[PDB]
Amino acid sequence: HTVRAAGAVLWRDASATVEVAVIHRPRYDDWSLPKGKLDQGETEPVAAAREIHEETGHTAVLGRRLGRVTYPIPQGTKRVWYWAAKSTGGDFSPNDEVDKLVWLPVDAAMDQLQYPDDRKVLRRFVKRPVDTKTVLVVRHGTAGRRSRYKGDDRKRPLDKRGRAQAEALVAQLMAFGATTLYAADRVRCHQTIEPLAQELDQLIHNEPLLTEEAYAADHKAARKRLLEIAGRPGNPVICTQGKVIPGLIEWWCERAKVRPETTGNRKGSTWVLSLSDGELVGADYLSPPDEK
Ligand SMILES: Nc1nc2c([nH]c(=O)n2[C@H]2C[C@H](O)[C@@H](COP(=O)(O)OP(=O)(O)OP(=O)(O)O)O2)c(=O)[nH]1
Ligand SMILES: [Mg+2]
Repeated sequence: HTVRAAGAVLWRDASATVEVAVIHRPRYDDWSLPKGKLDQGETEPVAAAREIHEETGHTAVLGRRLGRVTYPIPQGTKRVWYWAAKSTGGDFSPNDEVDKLVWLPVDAAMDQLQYPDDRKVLRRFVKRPVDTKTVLVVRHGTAGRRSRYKGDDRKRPLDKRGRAQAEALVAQLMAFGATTLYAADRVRCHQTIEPLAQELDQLIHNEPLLTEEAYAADHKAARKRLLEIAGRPGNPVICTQGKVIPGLIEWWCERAKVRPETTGNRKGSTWVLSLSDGELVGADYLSPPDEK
């Protein structure tokens, strides 16, 4: 009864001079935003990136989440999550669903879009900056129980499910154009982004200030380190622990007056922090890749 989809406001810098992509589908003779249904096991961001490529022929990097829409379809209810997405390459070619694509300034695109829920999404897009950089704060994957581990608990490794979460995070974090890697000084934090390190061929920088013990004793040192990592070129992944993340996220959202639409703290979850000129403009919580 409820069909789950994901899509994007794909934009390009025409010089940044923002134009957004609007696609035409012969089946309905309509103009809309690229989007499609989630495949089995696929997360919303991974589906959004795939649909951009399938419907527009562009590669893109997702940025800020633009909320969700719900509308009735003959089958019941369509529910779609949307992202801002910056084109990074490729080109349009016609496909089974799409015969035309136009690139328009936002005011012209608003007039071209015929569905109310697409115009609501485009309004969300123009409300805040879209040429953003992204900090990806990841809680390490499942690693069994402290109680049932003999050895230094710092060496406690991911369990099978956690190793699978770590593999599933590669497509999720590459959808946001991850480029640099940071982990708290715990094996289970490093192992979570080990698969991404191999995909990027990139080293993980160890972070002694971002462990639970270090955070609990010196919040301020951890906040300063987060802002320093965030200031460096690239889109950093920071993998840390359950008693660290809520504190850091809540502190930054209060300071920037940013209200997260979703929240949680599960093992394997990701916070997508969107920055524009050093200011937080979005804080998007993504469930673990193996959970709804
Ligand atoms: N794309 C889109 N279609 C909408 C919106 N509002 C609305 O009533 N519709 C209509 C168009 C169709 O009559 C119907 C189903 O269209 P759809 O695009 O959601 O579904 P679909 O299965 O054809 O396509 P897709 O999810 O595979 O991309 O819903 C909207 O905001 N966007
Ligand atoms: Mg589609």
